[PDB]
Amino acid sequence: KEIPDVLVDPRTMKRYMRGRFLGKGGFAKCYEITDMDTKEVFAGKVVPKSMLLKPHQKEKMSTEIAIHKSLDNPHVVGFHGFFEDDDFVYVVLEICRRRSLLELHKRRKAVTEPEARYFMRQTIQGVQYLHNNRVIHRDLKLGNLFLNDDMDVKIGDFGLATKIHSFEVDIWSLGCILYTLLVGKPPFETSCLKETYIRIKKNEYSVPRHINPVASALIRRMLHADPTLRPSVAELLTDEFFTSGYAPMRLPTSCLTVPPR
Ligand SMILES: Cc1nn(-c2cc(Cl)cc(-c3ccccc3C(N)=O)c2)c2cc(N[C@@H](C)c3ccccc3)ncc12
Repeated sequence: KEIPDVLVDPRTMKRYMRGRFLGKGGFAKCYEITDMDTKEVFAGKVVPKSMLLKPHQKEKMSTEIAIHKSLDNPHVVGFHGFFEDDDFVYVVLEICRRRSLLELHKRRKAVTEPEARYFMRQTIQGVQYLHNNRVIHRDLKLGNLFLNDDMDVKIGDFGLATKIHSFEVDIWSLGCILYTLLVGKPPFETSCLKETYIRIKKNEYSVPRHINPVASALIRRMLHADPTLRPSVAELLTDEFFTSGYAPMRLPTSCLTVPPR
């Protein structure tokens, strides 16, 4: 079943030209779509109705949309309206051309300390907006932290997001991200999936002695066994880690392959 070259919706009555392929997410396929009247570029999520044959699966997508649609923040991926034809459900989203923070990680390994400050700050500022509007992401990872042409972090993928465990699970996820950025490897990384959960439950990680004592102190608190003893989003911004060392306000595109100079 072919995805149409031109994507039109009954509501806005706008035409979207399906351009270059971008990737796939389980059952969804992403394409770079262009508004045929305004020439504005968007990331279009295309999901076939055969993937949502069961009404239960149709719930999770409508819940994700309801949460994402209400969101408006310079650090959250912009929602720009969803629609459907009989074959596919289309979600028009903000385009992030420099991929996610995952592709940067795999290419870079351990990033420099000032970079981590920039990336965490912008991510945490986005997480703050979510938590203020009573939204828990619940699945924060490097792949969800998208990057545009200005290297700005934009949080996306709200497939497990909820609106009101609570807020402190997002703090935990951010602790893993800060670890991975600074160390170069995930804190609970193992080839076996079953092992990873035992690693998480027993809280089995060890920050290598090479990491900044101030940075390791923040990571430990973010990954603390007691969820109530984890720092709040507001407390994260003001931590020594951000205030002590150099923190750039802009990063070059070179950071995708090489350390800044
Ligand atoms: C919003 C939104 N969602 N996606 C999106 C949508 C689906 Cl269905 C799949 C994937 C995806 C494909 C392969 C690996 C990983 C992923 C993933 N991050 O889940 C990504 C976007 C993609 C882009 N830019 C392109 C250049 C890009 C391609 C690959 C990775 C990152 C960015 N910009 C905004 C969005």
